[PDB]
Amino acid sequence: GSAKDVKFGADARALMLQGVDLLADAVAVTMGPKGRTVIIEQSWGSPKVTKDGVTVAKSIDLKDKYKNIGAKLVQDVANNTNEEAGDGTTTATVLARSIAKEGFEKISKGANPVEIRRGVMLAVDAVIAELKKQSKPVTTPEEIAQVATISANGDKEIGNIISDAMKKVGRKGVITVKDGKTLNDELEIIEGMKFDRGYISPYFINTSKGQKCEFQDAYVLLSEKKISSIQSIVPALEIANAHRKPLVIIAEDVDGEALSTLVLNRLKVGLQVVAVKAPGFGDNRKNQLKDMAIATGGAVFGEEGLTLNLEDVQPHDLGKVGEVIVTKDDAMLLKGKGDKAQIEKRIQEIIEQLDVTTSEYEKEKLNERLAKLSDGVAVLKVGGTSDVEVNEKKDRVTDALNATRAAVEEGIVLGGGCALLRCIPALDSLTPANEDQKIGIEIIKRTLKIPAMTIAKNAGVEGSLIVEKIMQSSSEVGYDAMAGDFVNMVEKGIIDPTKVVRTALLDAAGVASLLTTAEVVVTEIPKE
Amino acid sequence: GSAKDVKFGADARALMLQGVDLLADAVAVTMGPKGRTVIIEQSWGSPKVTKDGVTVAKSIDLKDKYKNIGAKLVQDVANNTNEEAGDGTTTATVLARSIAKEGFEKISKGANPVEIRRGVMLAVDAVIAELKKQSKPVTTPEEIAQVATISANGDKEIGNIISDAMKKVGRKGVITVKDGKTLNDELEIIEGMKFDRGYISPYFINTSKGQKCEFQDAYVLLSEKKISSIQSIVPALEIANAHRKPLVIIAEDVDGEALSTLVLNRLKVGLQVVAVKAPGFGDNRKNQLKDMAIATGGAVFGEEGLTLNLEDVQPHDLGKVGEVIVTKDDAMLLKGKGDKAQIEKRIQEIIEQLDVTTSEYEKEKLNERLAKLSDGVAVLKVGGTSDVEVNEKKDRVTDALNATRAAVEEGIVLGGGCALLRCIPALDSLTPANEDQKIGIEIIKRTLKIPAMTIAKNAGVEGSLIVEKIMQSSSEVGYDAMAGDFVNMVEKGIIDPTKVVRTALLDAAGVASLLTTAEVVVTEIPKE
Amino acid sequence: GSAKDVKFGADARALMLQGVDLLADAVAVTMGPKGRTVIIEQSWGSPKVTKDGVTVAKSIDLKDKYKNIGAKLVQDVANNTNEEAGDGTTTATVLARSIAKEGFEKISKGANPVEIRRGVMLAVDAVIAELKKQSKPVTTPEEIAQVATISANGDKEIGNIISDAMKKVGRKGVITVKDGKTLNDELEIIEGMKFDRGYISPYFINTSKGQKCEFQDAYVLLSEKKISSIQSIVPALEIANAHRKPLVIIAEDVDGEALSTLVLNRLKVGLQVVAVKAPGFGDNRKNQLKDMAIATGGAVFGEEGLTLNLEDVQPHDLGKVGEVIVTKDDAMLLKGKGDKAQIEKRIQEIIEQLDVTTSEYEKEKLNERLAKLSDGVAVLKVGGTSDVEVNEKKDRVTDALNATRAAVEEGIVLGGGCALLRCIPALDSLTPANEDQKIGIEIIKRTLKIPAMTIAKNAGVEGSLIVEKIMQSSSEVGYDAMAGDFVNMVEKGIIDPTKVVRTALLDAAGVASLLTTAEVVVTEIPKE
Ligand SMILES: Nc1ncnc2c1ncn2[C@@H]1O[C@H](COP(=O)(O)OP(=O)(O)O)[C@@H](O)[C@H]1O
Ligand SMILES: Nc1ncnc2c1ncn2[C@@H]1O[C@H](COP(=O)(O)OP(=O)(O)O)[C@@H](O)[C@H]1O
Ligand SMILES: Nc1ncnc2c1ncn2[C@@H]1O[C@H](COP(=O)(O)OP(=O)(O)O)[C@@H](O)[C@H]1O
Ligand code: BEF
Ligand code: BEF
Ligand code: BEF
Ligand SMILES: [K+]
Ligand SMILES: [K+]
Ligand SMILES: [K+]
Ligand SMILES: [Mg+2]
Ligand SMILES: [Mg+2]
Ligand SMILES: [Mg+2]
Repeated sequence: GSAKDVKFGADARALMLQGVDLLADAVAVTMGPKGRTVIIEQSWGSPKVTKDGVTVAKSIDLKDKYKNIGAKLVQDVANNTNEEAGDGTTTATVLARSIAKEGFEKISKGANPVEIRRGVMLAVDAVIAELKKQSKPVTTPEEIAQVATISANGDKEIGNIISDAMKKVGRKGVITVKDGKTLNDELEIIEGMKFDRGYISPYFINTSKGQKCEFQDAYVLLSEKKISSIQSIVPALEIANAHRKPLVIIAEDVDGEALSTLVLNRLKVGLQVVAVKAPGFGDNRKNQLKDMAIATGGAVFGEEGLTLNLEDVQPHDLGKVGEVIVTKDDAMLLKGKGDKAQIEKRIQEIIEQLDVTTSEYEKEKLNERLAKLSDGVAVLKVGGTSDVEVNEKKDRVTDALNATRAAVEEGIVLGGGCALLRCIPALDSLTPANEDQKIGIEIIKRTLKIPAMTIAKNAGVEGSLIVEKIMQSSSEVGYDAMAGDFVNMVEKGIIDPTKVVRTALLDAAGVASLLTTAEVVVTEIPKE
Repeated sequence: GSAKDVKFGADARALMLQGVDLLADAVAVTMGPKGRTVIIEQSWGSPKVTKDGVTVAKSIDLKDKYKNIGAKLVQDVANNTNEEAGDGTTTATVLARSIAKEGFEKISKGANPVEIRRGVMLAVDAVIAELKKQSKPVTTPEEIAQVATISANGDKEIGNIISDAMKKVGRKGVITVKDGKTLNDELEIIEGMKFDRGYISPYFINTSKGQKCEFQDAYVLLSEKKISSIQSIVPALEIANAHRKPLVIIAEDVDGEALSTLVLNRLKVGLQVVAVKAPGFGDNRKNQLKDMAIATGGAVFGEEGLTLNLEDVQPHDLGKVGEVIVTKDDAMLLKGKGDKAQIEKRIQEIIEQLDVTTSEYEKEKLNERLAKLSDGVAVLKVGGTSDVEVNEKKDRVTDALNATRAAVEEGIVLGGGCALLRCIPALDSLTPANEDQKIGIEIIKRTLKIPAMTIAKNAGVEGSLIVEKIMQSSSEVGYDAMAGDFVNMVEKGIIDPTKVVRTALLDAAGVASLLTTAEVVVTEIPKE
Repeated sequence: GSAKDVKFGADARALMLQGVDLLADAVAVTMGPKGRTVIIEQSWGSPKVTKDGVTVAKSIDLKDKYKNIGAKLVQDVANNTNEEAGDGTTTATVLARSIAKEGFEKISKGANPVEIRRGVMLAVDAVIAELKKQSKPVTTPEEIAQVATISANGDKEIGNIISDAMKKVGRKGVITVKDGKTLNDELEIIEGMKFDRGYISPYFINTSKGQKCEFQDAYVLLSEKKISSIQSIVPALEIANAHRKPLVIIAEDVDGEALSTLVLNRLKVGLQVVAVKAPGFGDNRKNQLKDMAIATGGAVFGEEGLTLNLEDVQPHDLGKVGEVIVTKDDAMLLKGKGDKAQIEKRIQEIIEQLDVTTSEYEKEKLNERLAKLSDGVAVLKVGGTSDVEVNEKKDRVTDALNATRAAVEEGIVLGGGCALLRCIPALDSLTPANEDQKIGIEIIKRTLKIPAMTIAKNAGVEGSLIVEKIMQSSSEVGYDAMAGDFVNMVEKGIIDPTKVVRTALLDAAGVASLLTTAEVVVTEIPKE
């Protein structure tokens, strides 16, 4: 339907190389402890000052169609590396550019690009095997702090904050990051169960400070359906008054009749009672209701399974909470007097439901519920002066969290790009099946030095000399670019998650090797 | 999706410097007592003649994308300074331009911009600590008048007006500014409770002048619900007639039946009675109703809590007001015979609700209600001939109010920019961790002289010589630019709110240091 | 969002001065008795030939943004002068141009424009005080005729017409101006009460000429509600027939049943009765109904206050009118037999409601009702041949009316611009606080000669020489430009309202002084 432009041979390869080098030159200035930032113009408001590889990559589009194709492929590399590992986007970008450039000149009339790509994949598999062999697990929280600091552009405070959060909530807890209105970063831990549903009427407040409702050793009644009937809520009030204990009513909604009854009773006779809307809007609402039922110890009234009617409420059907506070925006429950066996079984059920399928939203909810049941969640308020600074620090903190999670899951290797450098001798033991596989192995061997050279170059020193000295040094000595000297990497804490390195290398090679097999390019003619 | 233009290194930095210099040159002519005004064309009507830094900054947009980026960053600086402190926008703008300019040449191949930024923040923290140490609190109203006069471009009348308003309403009262139709500024004080709800029917007027309804020692009946039934209003009239006292009915609305009853009775038997709509349209209506119930002393009929029906009204359920007037637009209640303990408890509840959360609208309503309860509010009618003069004087008056509030909250320091100048020796005691931190400290030290130099330059004298003489002077002697001589600031009343200075410096540094770390710029190609 | 063009220093000032000079040169040719007219093209129909300063000013817009800014400021001057005083728009325009031009060259590197503006305002205040001191009140109608003649471009007929109208309706009566279909101006006076509501059915006509309904000593029944029921109108007819007197039914509408009854009775038995719709469409309808009830003497049936039902009508509930005529378009009531005390009290109430607030419409209605009650209303039919001539004469007549009202309210001073000239010695007694205030005082002193110079220049003589001779003349001798010779102003009747002069000077100085403080001008780039 649309007329096309077709380009053959070396011209199209040169145009793709131009586009790829432009994108990777823009990205590569954000690599290493001495890397600089990139300012991307935002059409609506203030420009974004960022040091993230994938953010810079995704914001670059070129007018020329062939350079646009190269840019799109590099963007695919960066996006895959970001979505799989969460870090090492610039490393993947520079590796992709290096592989593409090295493979482009190796293409000749007699060369076989497909076999070159096969050899490249074979060499990458060997390098990944060596990386897995030479990695070591993470044991002490000091290594966690070191990994977080390295991934956060050498910020000690962020590393300490993340290490403290992981110590307090567990190495596989739920940690979230959001902007803070203050100057310095803050960490808060939410324990027990707390949901963003406040009290309905401003008449249950019985506190001097905070204008909240605080109860200790309180009854809890959970209703899956709404509360409107007089006889649907009176017997619970009778039980609470007879036992002389405060009562909480958590439901979808308390209707006007029951609201009037509760408010009138609390104002006249001083009956300690409060009402809270049920968190969640779908099946998650029912799951959370069952979760607080198990945690406090009781039953859900109005469930489709048993249909426990509210009229036949019993004193043993009400949960016991050690301390509950509810304010205008959210309510929390602490010290639920529930049996530990049922809580453990519910936790096992949640972890089992975490391992049946994925929907990009159900895993998050399951993790949230599990954290609320076991150890609570952690929230990081990222401080700053203006919006751009806060956004940049937030991106750095998210990168640090992703890298720390990867290091926990898989382990650590030498930082600074030396982990790939130590894998070069592993490539000397490979036997290519033919000349093209030899070419691919040589391409990967040459590419393995790219991250260290780029890191050294951003520091202002000659990358090749630093790489050569690293190779001629011991099996552990590496180069500290921030200090600018040859030091002990593991002692100085310059370490990287092995998952990030292997993922970046794998994705970059997988895309670049396929890219280097092109001979003919068809593009849409730029009519507009 | 949109093709981009990518610029590397010094060219993009030069373009940002051009944009920042243009915006800050436009803004900086509005600095000091001898600064001049800027005319901004308005698309709809008359142009705006303004001397406000943020107003000039936000109205400047540039065609070139990189100059636009620099302008947007400086606009962010000015906007943050305006929203946080309310004054010192031009100071923040000139500081931001100076920091960006000084940091741009310091960027080199071997320089580390991130460490330079870290050193800049360290130096700014030290300067802020010194500023906090050397500030002093505000004690006498004379200092309030001096601060208001300085912030209002040396206008004695505005300073005296603001000082009188704060004396008669309290240093933390509710003072608002609105345009006046006369030539000179006026100050009006509203005491007691007064809301913009006039009488419904023009038949309760019983005054010779003003065509209002005037009562003394009057009963007050407050109904949250509408008044329509005959039986819902008759017993209150019976109580009023038996006690032979005037009666006010404040409610959402008095319906036609009850209006007919009240009006016809008042016309026939001369029953002193008036009807007023309840102020507020949401929960604020209920809060205000409860507030006047506590102030006058009584109860709200029809509340959802107790549901005090109007049929069972008692003589002790009606509030007593010493003197109440109501006219076509608003009604005023004075001398409510309410118990002081309940009023104090309500005030405590208001101030507690002021300190739970923020919504940018609830704080204003809470402050309004608290002022109506305790001391009333003040309104400043800014006079003038045309609209442009009134707008300019209104901007100056708002700046004076913001500066006076900041001075009350935090304290005062030497004016004329010497407060930052005296902090230069504090920077000599800082030890940089490396060379880049030393560069950042030097940048901040050089930037600290910018406000005084700009103020002197706008006066027509050489800024550098004046700054040098100030540094070589005593620890207190400063330069009066309006008089143009070296004098005593604290004696002459040239003082500045320390909050304004510290906020402007902090925001300007925080944005400019981040800006000076750019190496690559991606902008949208100007297709249209 | 929109790219801006920013101009600094002398260039922007020069462009704004160019725009101001263009607009004021266009306006200033319409000044003095020998001034000429300006033709403004109307997009829809015939062009407007006008001699009004504000009409010429408001119709001028310039393509260049800076010249447009200057034109907008001069338009603000002219509009404020027109809306406040009603005359002296050209004087204000020329004063504004002179002040802006004089202040623009006084701006230098060392000058302080704000202090110059302060000195200008001080000098203007002194001049206004002198003008108020030297003015004299208006006592005789001859001065009224002189003022109207001077303000109407020296037209004796218009002055005599306005003087006669003010003699016959009072110096503060209601006089309106509307176009006439004849050649010469006419003055019509409406006495008593007359409203534009004619008889409904063409069956009550009982006159030989005019096809109206003429009655003497007639009963009047006023109903706020509609008349539809048979029993709602029969008893009034019984009373009228028993007393054998004509009857008028003034109501919102006489519906089909009652209208048919009235028509049938009047046609068969010759019952003298007529029906008229109530004037007004809102609360004004009720106010007018009450006013006719008070003037005639009676009550309004169906009012929401007392609800006087029409069934219980009494002979003392019907007003008595000496003569009532009603035609196809309007009805007139004369010689209402109402008690003078109630009429006086209603008049006092109307003047009191005139002094509570303003809504730009309610004052007009109150004045109309007061005039209808007390003395009547005057209407001026402005005659002419074509539409343009009628519009020009209408503009001149409105200017004369505004000037005469101002002279009545405040007083008169010497005309021809000598009133400002005599105020120059008052400026010699002012002591400036500094050099800039001295410059402002000199600017005002130089500007004070502009109106007389412009008036002389339009006459074809040298303005400077005429002004100089005026200054060296006596304290009363002035220059008649129309006669072109030096005479006695008060004897020759060349006088001006002091309010017009002071308002024009104040507004022009206030806007121009603010304009002369600009250093930077920011405009929107002309994209389209
Ligand atoms: N002080 C240091 N000395 C040497 N290498 C470092 C130092 N700090 C960080 N690095 C290395 O630099 C890399 C950080 O690059 P980064 O900007 O995170 O790019 P990416 O996000 O693509 O990993 C890490 O792989 C780390 O090994
Ligand atoms: N008479 C004076 N002599 C010396 N300095 C002054 C004088 N009046 C004001 N200043 C200084 O000038 C500054 C006023 O600048 P301003 O136009 O308010 O800019 P901003 O609104 O950004 O503070 C204040 O910081 C004050 O210290
Ligand atoms: N015969 C005359 N001799 C001298 N001055 C006159 C004469 N007639 C009018 N003037 C002066 O000319 C002015 C009239 O100008 P006009 O066209 O009304 O401009 P504006 O509408 O701005 O007042 C008046 O101020 C009056 O004093
Ligand atoms: F470039 Be990654 F996001 F650290
Ligand atoms: F520049 Be600020 F608003 F005084
Ligand atoms: F110019 Be004015 F309307 F006489
Ligand atoms: K990066
Ligand atoms: K300013
Ligand atoms: K004119
Ligand atoms: Mg990283
Ligand atoms: Mg200020
Ligand atoms: Mg005139």
